[PDB]
Amino acid sequence: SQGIIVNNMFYSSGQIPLTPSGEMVNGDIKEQTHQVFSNLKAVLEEAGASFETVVKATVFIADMEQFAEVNEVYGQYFDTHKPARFCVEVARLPKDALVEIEVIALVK
Amino acid sequence: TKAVHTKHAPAAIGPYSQGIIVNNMFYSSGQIPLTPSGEMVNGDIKEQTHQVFSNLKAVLEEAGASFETVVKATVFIADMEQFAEVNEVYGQYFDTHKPARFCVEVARLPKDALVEIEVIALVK
Amino acid sequence: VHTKHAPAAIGPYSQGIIVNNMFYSSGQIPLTPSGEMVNGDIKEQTHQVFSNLKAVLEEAGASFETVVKATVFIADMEQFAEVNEVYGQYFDTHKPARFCVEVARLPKDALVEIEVIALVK
Amino acid sequence: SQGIIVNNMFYSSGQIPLTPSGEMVNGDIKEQTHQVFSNLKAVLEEAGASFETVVKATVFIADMEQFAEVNEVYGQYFDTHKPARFCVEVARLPKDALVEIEVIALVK
Ligand SMILES: [Cl-]
Ligand SMILES: [Cl-]
Ligand SMILES: [Cl-]
Ligand SMILES: [Cl-]
Ligand SMILES: [Cl-]
Ligand SMILES: [Cl-]
Ligand SMILES: [Cl-]
Ligand SMILES: [Cl-]
Ligand SMILES: [Cl-]
Ligand SMILES: [Cl-]
Ligand SMILES: [Mg+2]
Ligand SMILES: [Mg+2]
Ligand SMILES: [Mg+2]
Ligand SMILES: [Zn+2]
Ligand SMILES: [Zn+2]
Ligand SMILES: [Zn+2]
Repeated sequence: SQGIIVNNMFYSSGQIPLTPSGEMVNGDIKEQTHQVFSNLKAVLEEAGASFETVVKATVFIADMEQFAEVNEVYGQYFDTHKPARFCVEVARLPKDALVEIEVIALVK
Repeated sequence: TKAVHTKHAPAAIGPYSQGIIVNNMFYSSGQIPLTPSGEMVNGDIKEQTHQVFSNLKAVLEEAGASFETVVKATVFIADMEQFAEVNEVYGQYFDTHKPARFCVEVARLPKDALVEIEVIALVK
Repeated sequence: VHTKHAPAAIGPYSQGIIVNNMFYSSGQIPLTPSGEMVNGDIKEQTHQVFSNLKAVLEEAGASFETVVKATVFIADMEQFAEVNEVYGQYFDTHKPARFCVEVARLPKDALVEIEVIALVK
Repeated sequence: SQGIIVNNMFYSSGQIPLTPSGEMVNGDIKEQTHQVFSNLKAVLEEAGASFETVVKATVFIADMEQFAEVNEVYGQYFDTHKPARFCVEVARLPKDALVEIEVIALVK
């Protein structure tokens, strides 16, 4: 699975910049972040949630200096409701991933 | 053009408003935009953020830490749309060093306060 | 069953915030109705904290059963076990999905402080 | 490979109940938890840290009812030293994994 639902709340696993072919997406951190968001969109919908019901997002990043660029993409998908809480953490990510995002969302 | 913000003098450090040191790590209390005379600093969210950073610097130094040793910052904010402005000030104190973790939360803050920040830092 | 404590009268700035469907409490401390800190061991303080939590949850249209996260602040991590004995009396059949404990500088005479996140029904 | 070191802090990846041969340990959540701690010990050691310099632990489990049993074991390795921050949270773990722990420790 791609997460767990407990007590009306979906706790996703981390979504990475993976395309449906199994390759890491081509391009810069923005391109990767867009793919992370396509992957989140699908797991959120599957769970009965959406970008508008995310209460917390956690951004795992290879380099904290790249956060401004991730955040530009983040704001396009969370353009109706910015999550009330977010965290950003430097982490060791899978090979060629520059960004990974997990979310906590209310299930309607 | 080079841009500087004039550094604010810090609030007086109270005995329960500083923080605690455990196992070489300093865990600050949340610092709010109070000036040396105990009132909220004048001005917008950026001015309030500058005051918070001044107050942080004071408590970090008292604890034997500094901005360079901050490994986590949590920003408590009245309104998430004001994050961009807070982060503009954040980047002036955490310029050459960015803490490895940071979090932002919408929160209920004391009257007139638009921002509060707490830090975790390594005691050298 | 422990004697219920009388909740403090909590001011507008100490009763937290609702953002969309979620209530985010401020940290509740062992304050009594008379404005003084509980005089008693950490378990009595924790019971006080829980009655203050009960009051702020109910005013927000939430309850202990809708708490999805709790964070306990304590001066000494050695005291966690006793706080947790009390925690389990209020969070008995329902256990919040996330739970943290942190060492912190607390207000004068407070041995424990608790914040919660809860769904507004 | 596993985790990362930033500014004197080691941030481990989540350690699961796998033996050195890659097999999921036999037995209850307590036995699994002991294996997670052997695994944690190895990665802390590699990073130049120890249980004594762990400043935060996060425990992942499938159901929060499992916590008291995990914590009995946690208290054996974190006895005279108790990490200053401790979180527990529900998550989707790997097939057959009942428990997963990640730590943050000071690198002396
Ligand atoms: Cl873009
Ligand atoms: Cl400065
Ligand atoms: Cl850092
Ligand atoms: Cl400025
Ligand atoms: Cl953290
Ligand atoms: Cl829950
Ligand atoms: Cl009791
Ligand atoms: Cl060890
Ligand atoms: Cl510690
Ligand atoms: Cl055992
Ligand atoms: Mg939209
Ligand atoms: Mg908090
Ligand atoms: Mg984590
Ligand atoms: Zn694209
Ligand atoms: Zn100023
Ligand atoms: Zn009592």
